[PDB]
Amino acid sequence: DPDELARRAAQVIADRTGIGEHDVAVVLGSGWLPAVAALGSPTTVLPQAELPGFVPPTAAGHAGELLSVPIGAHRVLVLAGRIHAYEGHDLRYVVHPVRAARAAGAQIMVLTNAAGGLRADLQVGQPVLISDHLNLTARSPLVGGEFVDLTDAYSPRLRELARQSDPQLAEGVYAGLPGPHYETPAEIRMLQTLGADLVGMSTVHETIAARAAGAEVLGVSLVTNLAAGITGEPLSHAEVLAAGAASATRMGALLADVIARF
Amino acid sequence: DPDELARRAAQVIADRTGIGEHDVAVVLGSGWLPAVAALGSPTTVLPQAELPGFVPPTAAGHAGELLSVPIGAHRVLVLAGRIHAYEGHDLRYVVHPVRAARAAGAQIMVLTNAAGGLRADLQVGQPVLISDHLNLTARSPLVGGEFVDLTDAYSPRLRELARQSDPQLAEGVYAGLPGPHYETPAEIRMLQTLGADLVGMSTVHETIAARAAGAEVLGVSLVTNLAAGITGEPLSHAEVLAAGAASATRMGALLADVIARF
Amino acid sequence: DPDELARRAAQVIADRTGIGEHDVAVVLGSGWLPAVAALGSPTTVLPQAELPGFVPPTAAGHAGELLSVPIGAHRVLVLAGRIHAYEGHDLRYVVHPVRAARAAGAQIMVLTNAAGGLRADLQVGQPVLISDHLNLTARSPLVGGEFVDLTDAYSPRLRELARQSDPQLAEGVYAGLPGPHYETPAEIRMLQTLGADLVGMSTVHETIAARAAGAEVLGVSLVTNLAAGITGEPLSHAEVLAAGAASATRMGALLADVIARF
Ligand SMILES: COc1ccc(/C=C/P(=O)(O)O)c(Sc2c[nH]c3c(=O)[nH]cnc23)c1
Ligand SMILES: COc1ccc(/C=C/P(=O)(O)O)c(Sc2c[nH]c3c(=O)[nH]cnc23)c1
Ligand SMILES: COc1ccc(/C=C/P(=O)(O)O)c(Sc2c[nH]c3c(=O)[nH]cnc23)c1
Ligand SMILES: [Cl-]
Ligand SMILES: [Cl-]
Ligand SMILES: [Cl-]
Ligand SMILES: [Cl-]
Ligand SMILES: [Cl-]
Ligand SMILES: [Cl-]
Ligand SMILES: [Cl-]
Ligand SMILES: [Cl-]
Ligand SMILES: [Cl-]
Ligand code: NA
Ligand code: NA
Ligand code: NA
Repeated sequence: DPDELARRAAQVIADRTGIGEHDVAVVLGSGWLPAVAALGSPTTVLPQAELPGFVPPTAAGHAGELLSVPIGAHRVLVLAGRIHAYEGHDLRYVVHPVRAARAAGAQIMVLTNAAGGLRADLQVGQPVLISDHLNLTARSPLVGGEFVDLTDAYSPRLRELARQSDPQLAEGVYAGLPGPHYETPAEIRMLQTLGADLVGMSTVHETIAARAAGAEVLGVSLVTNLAAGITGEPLSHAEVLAAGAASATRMGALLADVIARF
Repeated sequence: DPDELARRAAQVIADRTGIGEHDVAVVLGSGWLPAVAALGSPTTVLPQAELPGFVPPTAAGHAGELLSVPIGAHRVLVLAGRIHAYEGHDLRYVVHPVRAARAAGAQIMVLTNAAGGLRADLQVGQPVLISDHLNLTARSPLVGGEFVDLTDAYSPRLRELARQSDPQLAEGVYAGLPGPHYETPAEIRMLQTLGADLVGMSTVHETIAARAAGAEVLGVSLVTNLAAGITGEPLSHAEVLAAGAASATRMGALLADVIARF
Repeated sequence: DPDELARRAAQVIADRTGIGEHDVAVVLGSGWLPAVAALGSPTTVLPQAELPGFVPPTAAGHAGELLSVPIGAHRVLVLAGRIHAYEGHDLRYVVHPVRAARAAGAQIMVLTNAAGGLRADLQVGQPVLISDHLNLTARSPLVGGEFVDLTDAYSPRLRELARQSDPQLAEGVYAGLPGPHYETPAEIRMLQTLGADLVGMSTVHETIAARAAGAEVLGVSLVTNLAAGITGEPLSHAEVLAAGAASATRMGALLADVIARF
């Protein structure tokens, strides 16, 4: 049962961190892992593979960490690494971290991602708040009769707090695709038609599960490249990592500054 | 084999109803179940869970009924409850009722659904004939080399009969999504671009399977809400049920009136 | 492991053909199988079902052949028949032939398909070069962290060579859908919005796997019908086969002429 696995994981988290409730959770994936060093100093570091329900039996050798980090007056669970849908496992693994974090007390989920920029104004290394999303995966993490409204899924209140940290922050619509291939130029022209400003390979199911669980969500993209066809140059995964490493200090300091306002 | 399970189910239906052929079938899901009481008086009521192939081993406790109802001069199989794709089981469960109904003699399938209204003209409680659909599930119920043309999938002849019952009936294009989450406002703007007038979580596979089996299809949506982003208010599943209960008499009397014209 | 199965298949191919490296591969599916007789004279003909990894245990009775054909100065592996995604098996079966062909030495993949024409200029029996694609399947054949850029997926260099064979060849964007049902007219209007010129049921995963493996790709569609809603007439699978048989000589001679330029 997903709820039961989430409660079991939250109990292990409380026991191993010695902290009974974490009120905020942050998910870092590719593009954002370097930012951990500027975000804060963990008081507990746990391998995801040691926690119930996090890592598929299939491969345990590539999973990241769960961190307990004090940020302002909060106790923050930081997921340092995602198991992406493109690994080919059930979505329960994608959204179990959100569900476990909620069961541990998290009222707010900060979901970070890397993205390709579709919109005219965007630059490599630019953070962009997610105002809404397009789920283009043809999937949902909700199974059976679990209904959730996604109006204001990306909390307006939390985007306002982020704009206090940086009043020039852009905001835009994120298209979540399966991956792991990059899009063709024709696909990017299609996404422009569909109203996407950003394109990536994560996040949409985490947002849905978070809202279904009653948590508020803040989404932040790092633009790692302009999308296929815009510059004419080929894309490469090296760009994602390079942008993450280059932006690390700024991005960690931004997240810490915003979370302290919660 | 799906054909074999459909023939076995049709034989149980004939045996238990005492009726050798049902010439019409109706599928009622959320939004439409209250209409049964105005549609007619069943002569046989069977739990779906007692019929071969209807209900996944996984959960038998939420499935509805199969009714045998005389409507005009017809003998009508009424599926009172669907197993939706969002329950997470193979599509064979979604379309097995259509295939079983065909094997029982059904020449016409009336597929009802609840929908969110995308178009400017629509109101809560309004019935809308389905003129065409957009299958946005990335799935098909047809497996292997079973080809079907979907031109005039929603029989023009049957829509004309429905307009005899009510000459002011609107018609529009239904977008079938996986569900079970509601759409974001950005998703609804996308669906408007794609040409959808109605959005829901059923029907498209039933229509495909019906056409592949050689049955004519009439589709009828009940608008239960305007789609996300139109009013600015959040959506809720309570709206679907409330609209169904409020419209019950009108909707049952409409279906009976149209089916009598077949 | 897909790589291991591809290497095992390539070793069987080398052993049974007596040819240590095939430098070009061609995939023929519905619409194109008749063209084999004009393409060349195979030196070895193997059932796909005898080769590691080609055919699912589920059904071995419908799979085609693998041919070794000398075309110009090349040694060409010709896949005479595809196992389509709509058969319902893992994508590894879809893309295993490309991966096996690469492991056998193939530097260039020629991927043929049948398609419905969405664009104003197109005629039944017309070959059209694929300039780009839209993958509308919500799937990828790449599993885990295998990243590939799809800029110039359909090699500009190879399309130029094809235009030497026939300077009037049209080019357009191919939309790959799951199938096996045809599209509704509303779906076709949607695909026009999304920028598709051609619509079919194959190819996109083969292209992705080919690019990930480091092969160049040439894509060629045969227009077998105008898409749903354009003429108003219903579509039928008979049209695909009839167009394939009628175009056989021209299409085989075209492929041979282009491959000799590689
Ligand atoms: C190319 O390989 C990857 C692998 C993983 C991710 C997401 C990781 P996350 O931080 O969400 O956990 C991305 S995201 C990404 C940046 N630019 C593009 C692009 O142009 N198209 C589509 N997607 C992306 C790209
Ligand atoms: C919100 O929960 C549900 C659950 C089930 C159904 C379908 C049942 P059926 O009668 O087809 O068997 C719907 S349908 C529906 C009404 N308004 C919307 C909307 O705005 N978006 C998308 N879909 C719907 C909604
Ligand atoms: C109708 O049945 C089939 C079965 C198989 C294929 C593809 C075989 P391939 O050569 O790629 O291996 C097609 S392709 C096709 C032609 N016209 C249409 C159309 O109008 N819509 C969508 N698709 C097609 C159609
Ligand atoms: Cl990650
Ligand atoms: Cl990273
Ligand atoms: Cl760039
Ligand atoms: Cl129902
Ligand atoms: Cl109801
Ligand atoms: Cl409303
Ligand atoms: Cl084939
Ligand atoms: Cl053929
Ligand atoms: Cl035609
Ligand atoms: Na995740
Ligand atoms: Na059903
Ligand atoms: Na294939």
